[PDB]
Amino acid sequence: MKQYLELMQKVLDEGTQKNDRTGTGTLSIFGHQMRFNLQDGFPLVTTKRCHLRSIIHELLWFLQGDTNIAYLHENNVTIWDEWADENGDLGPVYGKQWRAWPTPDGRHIDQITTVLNQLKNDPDSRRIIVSAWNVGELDKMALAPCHAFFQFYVADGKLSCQLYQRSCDVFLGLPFNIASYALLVHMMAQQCDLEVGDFVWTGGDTHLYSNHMDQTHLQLSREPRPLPKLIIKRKPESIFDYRFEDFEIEGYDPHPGIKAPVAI
Amino acid sequence: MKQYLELMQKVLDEGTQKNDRTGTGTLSIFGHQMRFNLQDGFPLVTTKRCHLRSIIHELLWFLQGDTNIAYLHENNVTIWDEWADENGDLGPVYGKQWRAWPTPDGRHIDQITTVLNQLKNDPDSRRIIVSAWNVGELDKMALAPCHAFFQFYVADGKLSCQLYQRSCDVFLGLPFNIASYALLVHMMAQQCDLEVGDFVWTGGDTHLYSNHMDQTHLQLSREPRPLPKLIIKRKPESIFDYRFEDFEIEGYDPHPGIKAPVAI
Ligand SMILES: CC(C)[C@H](NC(=O)c1ccc(CCc2c[nH]c3nc(N)[nH]c(=O)c23)cc1)C(=O)O
Ligand SMILES: CC(C)[C@H](NC(=O)c1ccc(CCc2c[nH]c3nc(N)[nH]c(=O)c23)cc1)C(=O)O
Ligand SMILES: *c1cc(=O)[nH]c(=O)n1[C@H]1C[C@H](O)[C@@H](COP(=O)(O)O)O1
Ligand SMILES: O=c1ccn([C@H]2C[C@H](O)[C@@H](COP(=O)(O)O)O2)c(=O)[nH]1
Repeated sequence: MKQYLELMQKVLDEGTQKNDRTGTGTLSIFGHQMRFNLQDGFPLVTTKRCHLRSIIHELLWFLQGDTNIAYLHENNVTIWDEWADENGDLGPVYGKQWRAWPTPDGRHIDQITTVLNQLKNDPDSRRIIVSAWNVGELDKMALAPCHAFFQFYVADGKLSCQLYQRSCDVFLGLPFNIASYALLVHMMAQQCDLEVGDFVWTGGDTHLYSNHMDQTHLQLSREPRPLPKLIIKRKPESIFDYRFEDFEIEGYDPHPGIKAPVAI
Repeated sequence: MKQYLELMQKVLDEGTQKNDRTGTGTLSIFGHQMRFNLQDGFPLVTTKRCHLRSIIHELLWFLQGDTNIAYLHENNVTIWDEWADENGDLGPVYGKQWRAWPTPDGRHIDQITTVLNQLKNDPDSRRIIVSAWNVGELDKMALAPCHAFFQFYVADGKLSCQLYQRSCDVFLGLPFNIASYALLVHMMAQQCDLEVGDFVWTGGDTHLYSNHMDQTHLQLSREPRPLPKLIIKRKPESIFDYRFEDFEIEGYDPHPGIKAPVAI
């Protein structure tokens, strides 16, 4: 997409070299904002075929409050394998914090239920937020949340959402993360009878790994194509009732996919 | 300052009338980002006179982990009077979360020292984060955190910081908020023998209250002046050791102040 490629180039022109926790190395910039009007189309990268089946199951996995890759495997999604333990657990990551944030006194907060109820009863609220950054449980996570904090907003009947991503692998993770939240917004909007607004992406340490330069240059040579459109074929009775079969992407004509090693 | 004024005119150019919690009504935009190169000078608003004294005391107060206004009163700062209960308490707000975020297994995390140790021992970490958004204690707070989440970043010997402010009163709070974090960045940098980099402000619900319109355009008709300089006269043994007197702002020649009612 225009802004994606735009950021991709910015990291190359401006990035500083950094030794990261993975002894790989990166080119990064700190602080960046991107804006996607969902009305213009679903923001699934077209300059490289992205596979939505993985994106959808992960999100659904999040919403169920699941942190074990078992489910992902049942649907043959392999993206979190390199992080799970011998039992397939990742710890209290995303899912756990979204659906059952543990209070100091032993009980749990269902942030999603809270958000749905806010959008329906108090959309003008400026506190419609979900946070995966649970300071007291970080040490228990296999990896600290990257898309860590997000807020919803309603205006003129449209639902917008801004995500704060503290760490971003521009080549591998970003195309994935963007489509994920765009999807969620579409689901929230349907469940709250609202139109989709903007998806604002804000990043902290935004980087490009050294061993991704070739595929990054290859990707920068391609012309972005018109964005697909998302169709939700069934309207579930709750935001926790969606299933893979309910989503159809239309008009998605991407450039060939690009293979690249992940930093572990 | 240029960035600040440009933000104001932006809310005015594309803000949407919104009703709000206080019943005052706002002109609101969602999603924004601006940068301040601290080396250019201290980002204290010059188009109106600001109370440096109050800003400093509030920050010192936060760093002490305090949440009762008595301290602010000892030093003639009344900016938190409206939300304090009969005993002067605001609940586990900013200070308490910064210095003692309670975990579900009985521990407390001092996020400030944590961050200090990270900048000294692992500055290239992408997890140097302080969060005030403790979803489990939100309901015990007088007011939910506005400047809710911030990240630090080190590049080429310079310390930068990005703040995510989920709700922003552009006329009244923003000037204070920007100066307050730029101050924090200087302190941290002094304690880590680093140079100051950029302060990146990112906003969620960024608004102008309906009853701030006149004063807003009045300010908008003024020319920014040169930015003041921040001078720290002492390097305390710890970041929790600073005193009001250690700070001296030089060259601050602002326009006349402008009074405006705070929505409670
Ligand atoms: C062929 C595909 C499997 C391949 N995609 C990926 O490798 C991948 C892996 C994990 C994630 C989830 C987010 C994530 C978790 N941990 C991570 N670690 C890194 N370095 N980057 C990430 O994005 C993530 C998204 C994408 C592709 O070619 O598109
Ligand atoms: C002369 C000054 C006293 C005046 N400033 C303020 O009144 C003010 C009050 C509280 C805060 C802290 C954040 C805050 C707490 N509660 C809030 N409530 C609202 N509506 N907005 C805010 O910014 C805050 C910052 C600024 C000025 O002219 O600058
Ligand atoms: C909160 C505190 C601060 O440091 N700066 C501010 O700008 N804000 C403002 C935002 C909003 O106008 C009010 C908080 O109310 P709400 O929780 O957003 O309903 O204080
Ligand atoms: O869904 C994800 C998960 C991780 N990251 C990337 C950010 C970093 O490249 C790496 C995480 O490493 P740390 O930031 O924790 O060091 O994974 C993403 O962009 N998206």
